[PDB]
Amino acid sequence: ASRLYTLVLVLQPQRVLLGMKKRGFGAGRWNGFGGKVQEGETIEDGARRELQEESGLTVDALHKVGQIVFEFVGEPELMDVHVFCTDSIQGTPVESDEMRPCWFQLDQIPFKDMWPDDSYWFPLLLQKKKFHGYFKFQGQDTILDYTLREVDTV
Ligand SMILES: Nc1nccc(-c2ccccc2)n1
Repeated sequence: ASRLYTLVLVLQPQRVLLGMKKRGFGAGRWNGFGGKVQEGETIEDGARRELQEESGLTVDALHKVGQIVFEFVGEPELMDVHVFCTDSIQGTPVESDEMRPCWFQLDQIPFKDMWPDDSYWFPLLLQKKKFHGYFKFQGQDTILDYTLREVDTV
């Protein structure tokens, strides 16, 4: 019992784009752009669609970088998050009622204001490593247990 989600990081040589979510699940945290995958849509097509919806940016080629499964204790459905990166975008990041994008220098990534799992796998993303992860949360702040391993094929 898992549900597909996407997460996209626009990662350029000296900066990364994050978005501050204004409402719903994850509100108040910086994160990549993503969401649920639709019926009849490929995971990558869903990732591209969500990037546009939430940031205003058009991506063509997305690179698979990771898969992270999230368990929230007391919730039956696991979240199967497919993580992608891109360095080539078109458009200017757009702030909306749902999302405030901002560029960050790589030495200023706002980990204290991100989901806590990001502190484990974001350093792999920055060094161009691919990974498979599993994080068991209690609520939205506490990691009870986790696994995270580098892989050659996502
Ligand atoms: N970084 C991070 N950590 C935990 C959960 C998520 C998430 C990703 C896609 C959709 C909803 C939540 N992202």
